Amino acid sequence: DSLRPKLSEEQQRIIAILLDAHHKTYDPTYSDFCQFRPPVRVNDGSVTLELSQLSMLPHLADLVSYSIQKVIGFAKMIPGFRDLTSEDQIVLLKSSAIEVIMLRSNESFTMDDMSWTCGNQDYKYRVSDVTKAGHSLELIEPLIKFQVGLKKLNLHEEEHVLLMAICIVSPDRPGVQDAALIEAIQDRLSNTLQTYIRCRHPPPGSHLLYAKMIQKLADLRSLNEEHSKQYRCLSFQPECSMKLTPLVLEVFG
Ligand SMILES: C[C@@H]1[C@H](O)C=C(C#CC2=CCC[C@@]3(C)[C@@H]2CC[C@@H]3[C@H](C)CCCC(C)(C)O)C[C@H]1O
Repeated sequence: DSLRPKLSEEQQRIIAILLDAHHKTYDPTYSDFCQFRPPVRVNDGSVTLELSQLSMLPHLADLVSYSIQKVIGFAKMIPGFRDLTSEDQIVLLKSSAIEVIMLRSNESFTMDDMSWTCGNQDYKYRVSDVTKAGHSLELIEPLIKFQVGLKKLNLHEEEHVLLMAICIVSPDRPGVQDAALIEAIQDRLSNTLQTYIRCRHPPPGSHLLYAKMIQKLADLRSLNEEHSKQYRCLSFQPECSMKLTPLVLEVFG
């Protein structure tokens, strides 16, 4: 029964633009990482120790800072986003940043050993690394679950970049002024996504893929609340700010 409308010339364009935006902002070789402050892995096999040292924090904060800059760059090329006021652009970037970083990080995530593999052993990040950056299992374990859940959807790159764009252009972020315009931009991206799935995604029995992706968006909101709680406590550690970057302080402060 269900109709399979073809992608319009405009939806084809939107997909091309977003894939292009991603390829410009996402280096799949991680060749910039040698520019971050080095990773340090003390032995913890302890919350006290990990707060006293924060030995992976300078490195992972440089990584997340770098990632925020790429997301700002990616967001600028989303069809519609530049029609928003600069103020709503900033609201959306700030509230979705850690969610988009979690999403985009799925490209370096691997179920080989459940790590984000960006190298070159030094640039392989495991649960134990995230705890050495002062985060707790209440964030890390659901984060790894989300990464696996996401991997197992086997998204086309078209799906992956549309899902990042939809995450960023969310009319329900606290503090937006033009909700209708944002919802209008998002609706254009969601319709492209829905159409894509039904045309392009084999069998296609899993048009059902759309609801699952939407559910990931909801998972991302809970991860975002938890990160915020833990970043707050991490920020209580004396001289923590030296281990972050101005951009990370602004975005999460
Ligand atoms: C660079 C590419 C992508 O943007 C992200 C990547 C990653 C990763 C990550 C690897 C280890 C866990 C993370 C550091 C990120 C994903 C988000 C994690 C945490 C929750 C952020 C903590 C931030 C703070 C200390 C400030 O609270 C790798 C590449 O896929």
